[PDB]
Amino acid sequence: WTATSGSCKGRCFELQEVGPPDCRCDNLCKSYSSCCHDFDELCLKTARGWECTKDRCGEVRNEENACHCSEDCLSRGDCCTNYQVVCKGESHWVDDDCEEIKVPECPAGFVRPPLIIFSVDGFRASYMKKGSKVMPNIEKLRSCGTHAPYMRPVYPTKTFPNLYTLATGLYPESHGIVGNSMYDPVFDASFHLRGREKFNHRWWGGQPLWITATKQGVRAGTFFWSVSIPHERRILTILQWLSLPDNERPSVYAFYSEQPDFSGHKYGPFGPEMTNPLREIDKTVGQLMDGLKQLRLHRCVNVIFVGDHGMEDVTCDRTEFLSNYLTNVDDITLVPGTLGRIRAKSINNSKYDPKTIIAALTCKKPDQHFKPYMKQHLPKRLHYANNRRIEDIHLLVDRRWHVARKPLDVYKKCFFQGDHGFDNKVNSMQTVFVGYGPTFKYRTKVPPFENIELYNVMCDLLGLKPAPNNGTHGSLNHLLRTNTFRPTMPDEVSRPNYPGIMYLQSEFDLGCTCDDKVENKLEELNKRLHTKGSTKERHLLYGRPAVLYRTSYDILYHTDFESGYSEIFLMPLWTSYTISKQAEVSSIPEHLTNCVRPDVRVSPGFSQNCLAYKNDKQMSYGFLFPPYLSSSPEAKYDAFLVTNMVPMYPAFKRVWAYFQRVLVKKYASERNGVNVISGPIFDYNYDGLRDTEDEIKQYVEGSSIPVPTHYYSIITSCLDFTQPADKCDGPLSVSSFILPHRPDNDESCNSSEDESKWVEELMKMHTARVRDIEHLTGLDFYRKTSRSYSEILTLKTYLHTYESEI
Ligand SMILES: *[C@@H]1O[C@H](CO)[C@@H](O[C@@H]2O[C@H](CO)[C@@H](O[C@@H]3O[C@H](CO[C@H]4O[C@H](CO)[C@@H](O)[C@H](O[C@H]5O[C@H](CO)[C@@H](O)[C@H](O)[C@@H]5O[C@H]5O[C@H](CO)[C@@H](O)[C@H](O)[C@@H]5O)[C@@H]4O)[C@@H](O)[C@H](O[C@H]4O[C@H](CO)[C@@H](O)[C@H](O)[C@@H]4O[C@H]4O[C@H](CO)[C@@H](O)[C@H](O)[C@@H]4O)[C@@H]3O)[C@H](O)[C@H]2NC(C)=O)[C@H](O)[C@H]1NC(C)=O
Ligand SMILES: [Ca+2]
Ligand SMILES: [Cl-]
Ligand SMILES: [K+]
Ligand code: NA
Ligand code: NA
Ligand code: NA
Ligand SMILES: [Zn+2]
Repeated sequence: WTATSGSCKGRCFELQEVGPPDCRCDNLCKSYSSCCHDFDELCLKTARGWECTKDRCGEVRNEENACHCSEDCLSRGDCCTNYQVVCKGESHWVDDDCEEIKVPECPAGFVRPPLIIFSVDGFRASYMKKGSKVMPNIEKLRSCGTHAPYMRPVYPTKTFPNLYTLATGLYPESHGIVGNSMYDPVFDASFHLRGREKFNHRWWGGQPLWITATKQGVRAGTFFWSVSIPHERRILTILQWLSLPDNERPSVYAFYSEQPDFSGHKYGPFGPEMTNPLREIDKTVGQLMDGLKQLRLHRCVNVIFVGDHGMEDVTCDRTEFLSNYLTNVDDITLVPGTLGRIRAKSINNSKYDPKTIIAALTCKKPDQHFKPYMKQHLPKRLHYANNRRIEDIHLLVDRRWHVARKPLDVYKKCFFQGDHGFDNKVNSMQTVFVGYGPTFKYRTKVPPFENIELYNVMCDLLGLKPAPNNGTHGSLNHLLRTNTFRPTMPDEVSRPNYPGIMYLQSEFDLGCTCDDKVENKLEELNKRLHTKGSTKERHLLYGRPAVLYRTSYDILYHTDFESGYSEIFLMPLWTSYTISKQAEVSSIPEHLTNCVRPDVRVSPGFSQNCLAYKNDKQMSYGFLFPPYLSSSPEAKYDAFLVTNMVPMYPAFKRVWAYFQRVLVKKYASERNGVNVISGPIFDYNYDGLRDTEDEIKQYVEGSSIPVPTHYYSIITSCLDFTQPADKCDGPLSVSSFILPHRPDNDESCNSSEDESKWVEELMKMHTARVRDIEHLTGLDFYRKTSRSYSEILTLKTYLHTYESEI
């Protein structure tokens, strides 16, 4: 109940909300159907419009007006934003040359530069260039401030998951807003765009920026605006808040625009009807900057112009229907559209089986425009699995397409020409970032980055300590003039052992054989030096990775590679090697085809054994340092050590072998040498974090050899490719992947063909950031370079996307 019989007199857009049955006057009251009777009359005045005119200059205050042009309005803080231009001969902010803002130039009583977040829905990265003629204010923010060519949203590329990621620094799987529509099975409750349940606090996890601010004594303007409040009124309210006394005035503010997303759905991303929404947005920015200028705040406030996601061309005809694949269509519930999430319609139906649903949806039609996954098999870069609200069965939908259950859904519920929600590496989904103000850099372009990074920077701008989040704090220090965050590298938790020769060949009963009993102090002194680490500077270019958890492991040196070998998991945590541009691929000799050799440095008890592989009819093995890339026939024997061996399904061996035989040499050729670090990953609970030993769900049959869920590789070289990878004086370049370790290649519909036709496509899909690998392995890479640590954090957050240029 709301007894709407109180009054909003003096309370218009009050900052502290009042609990019922007192009526509300806050900027969200409309949405709860709870405003005081006089809310519209008092708080939503429109009389005379939004702009001063020559005749209004000097006028007598008439409180009925939407904004004012009287002499007192500056002190009242409620002039129309164009007051000083019309009545005082000032220029519009957009007409003034830009001038570096080296320090905040704030009125007395401002304790810190305010932050204003200007968020625009559906603002596709390419609008900055393509719409530049009609967005002069935005273009000025962009060229004078700090900007990225694009900012990567999170998956799914929907509005609420992205706005709440902006606010929290968390992946949707952690913050809990995993789509625009959701079912939570613990609550037995549904979340929808339309309705009331979405305001229940239990949906919203983590700690959004306005709560972070408040808890640390920094006052926040309310972030949320009712759809019916006109943009001009939103701006005037923020400007009025900025005129409050010091003890009452917020330091952080947000504006939200429903455009261009609203018209983009209707007309598609580049429909001719899209020019006007882009003009109108620019005009709103203009009003803000003019109003800031009037208040002497245009060189004091930090302004962020940021989108939530882009917009793609999508029409009714481009829909895949599950009724064309499944006979059992009415026993499922589908969350439809630019992604698919499937669960059983009834938890009482015992005949429901996810495995037969997946099979019925896998590679069934020539150019099928969606791909089914169990959520734990989705590309790890999406970080989209660790939440009970995300259904076990997921469909990744091709850009430009929708998926739906039955045709009746699409014609009984063409309208739209645009939509979003696709894979967050898709170019059309990319959105914008511009920072302008004293704390941002001047005329500076920065590389694209992910929106999970912004929360940390917004905390930096306000002097706040960020709640724990998925940003890598420091990785965006290069956007900032001051207020950088200077982290220290994590401390190593486990120091390695350096074992020497401690076991005789006959102490090993592993069931392994090798044709290697073929026999010199010239080369005997040489091989001892290699085993002591004489070549380690060539193969370990950035220092050994640090182990950030408690475990027992050994460093093993070889001519061609160095490894950190886990006595607990019985395989390397990492293997590091360098392949120069000049290196040559050899084959595995015939006499060595099935060779596995005990490692005399590592006890039989801490070794894999070949018999388990023989007995395990499903599981085979591969090597982390590949025999193909051995530097010499003698060095090749090191590659067959039992300590270089890892469990691999034969289906996966196809992938791994092509990567090691073909692609590594190819990258060395193209990149002028590469350094490779490869290893296993164990994430059986799909939380994106390293499993402890007691979390492992699968072993090589009859043994304690744990089966990885994924294999990673990190491929590093010189950004200036005129220098070889092993002699690089400047910035690095990296690409990585986290390949799913799967017993079939069902994911790749063309896998019956030669590996040159499908393997690279699979690897591109499973591209990753080094940071993703860090979370998954508890390792910390790039510990010894000549680069600044912030630069290295930026490198670690880099994602190679394989999309063409924006
Ligand atoms: C991205 O960044 C985020 C933030 O840093 C990382 O997420 C953190 O990861 C931690 C490790 O997984 C996790 O720590 C756990 O917290 C438990 C208490 O957490 C509550 O309080 C915090 C603090 O306010 C709060 O944030 C949590 O909120 C979560 O849950 C609520 C309600 O469900 C949601 O509204 C909210 O959205 C959020 O959900 C997300 O996280 C949970 C897990 O907490 C997931 O289940 C969800 O799907 C969703 O993703 C909580 O309200 C604490 O109890 C845990 O401790 C248990 O486990 C440890 C293991 O070391 C053990 O030592 C303890 O004894 C304890 O075990 C006992 O309980 C077990 C489970 O019941 C049981 O099996 C045992 O037998 C024991 O009895 C643990 O410390 C931290 O909470 C989250 N934080 C957030 C915000 O998600 C994330 O990992 C980063 N991602 C990547 C890839 O890097
Ligand atoms: Ca895990
Ligand atoms: Cl959704
Ligand atoms: K086998
Ligand atoms: Na053998
Ligand atoms: Na032998
Ligand atoms: Na296949
Ligand atoms: Zn939209």
